[PDB]
Amino acid sequence: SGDVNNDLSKGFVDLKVYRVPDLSRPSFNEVVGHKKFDETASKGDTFGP
Repeated sequence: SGDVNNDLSKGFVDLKVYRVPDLSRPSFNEVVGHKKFDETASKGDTFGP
């Protein structure tokens, strides 16, 4: 979305990534509605260990 803002018929794909702190695995309700997706990911971003 940070590419196009002048045309309302271009379509886009926005990826907001939340990095789980440890190697833990929150299931779905410990993340969605509770955690905040502030970091932005895109095509090329290298992810953690």
